[PDB]
Amino acid sequence: MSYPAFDSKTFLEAHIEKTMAFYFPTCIDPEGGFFQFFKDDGSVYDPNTRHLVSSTRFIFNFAQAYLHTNIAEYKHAAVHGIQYLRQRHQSQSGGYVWLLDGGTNLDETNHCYGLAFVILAYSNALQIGLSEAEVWIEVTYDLLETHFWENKHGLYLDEISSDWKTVSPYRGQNANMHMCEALMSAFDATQNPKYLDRAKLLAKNICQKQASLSNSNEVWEHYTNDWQIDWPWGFQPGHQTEWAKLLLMLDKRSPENWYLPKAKYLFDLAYKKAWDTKKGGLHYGYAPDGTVCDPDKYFWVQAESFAAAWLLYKATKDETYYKQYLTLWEFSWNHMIDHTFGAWYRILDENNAQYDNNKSPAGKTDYHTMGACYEVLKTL
Repeated sequence: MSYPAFDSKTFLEAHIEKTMAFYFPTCIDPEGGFFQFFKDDGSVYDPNTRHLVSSTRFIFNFAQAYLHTNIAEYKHAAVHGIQYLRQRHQSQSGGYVWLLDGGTNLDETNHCYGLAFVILAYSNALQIGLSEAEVWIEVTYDLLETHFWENKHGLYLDEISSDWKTVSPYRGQNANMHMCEALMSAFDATQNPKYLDRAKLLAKNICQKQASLSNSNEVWEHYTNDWQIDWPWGFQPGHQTEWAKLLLMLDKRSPENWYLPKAKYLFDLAYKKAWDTKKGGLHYGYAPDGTVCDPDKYFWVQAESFAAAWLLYKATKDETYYKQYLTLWEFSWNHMIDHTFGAWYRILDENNAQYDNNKSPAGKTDYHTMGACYEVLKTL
């Protein structure tokens, strides 16, 4: 054995701990919230600009770490995060500031994607004991119901302007994926079956209905306001495998006989199309053609895929998925993970070369990789 035991509790916990150590305590802004732009070495390289997605995802980080390690200062960092979320990001209209610099808002557009992560963050707040979050979740859900929920399609639209008056013609799978995920987190935290029912409806609508609109029956990213397919461009493997994971997670909460075959199908297809057989890892995107059309290697794709693989292996006992889990971890250990400073590199080229030394710009808190580890951990 020349690799770590990627399927061991010890390894997964060790890796999470080293990733946590890259961000803590550097990301803490004594002024409020978190710094969101980190160099490979840990340096903050932009202390002012903040994005709702990192503001919420860091809440996920510290909350999950507290739930697993029971280290008190992690609960403190999560609460610090919640405070920043509610006092700085949560504006007037109930909507959340998308992007901001100091006391100035840069972008006040309402993104459904953002709202999903706001719900995710409130779930985590609740599970670490902020009793009030149950209400916050409940509030945010209705903001979405009122403004984003599109009952005749069973999906959420993507964005509305800050005034709440101009709706974007754009429809996208992404907001619905993360929305589904968030609502599962909400169901676990609250047991309110409303949320689980919405998660399963989103799952059905994206993975069955919207998927059927494609040749390969894979989930396409971009849709018209009809929710017809609008021809980044191409299929995104990471979202196929991410969906596989979500389906299996739903299949353990509220079973459905198409979940496992669909997860199985999406993963097999995505992995086979996107795995770089010479240098390793999954490419970022391929055409409906199946031609790889963006060969860069992203962290979240590797991570969501090894979570999906692990779940698939537990579900089927097919040793294929175990082996693929090991391949994804091997590639990751050898190329994505900074063994000096901790946490994952964001992106490599074709040849597994870094593009630069920006470990985590806004958006990346290593929510994806720690989350993937956490869910494999539940199965152990």
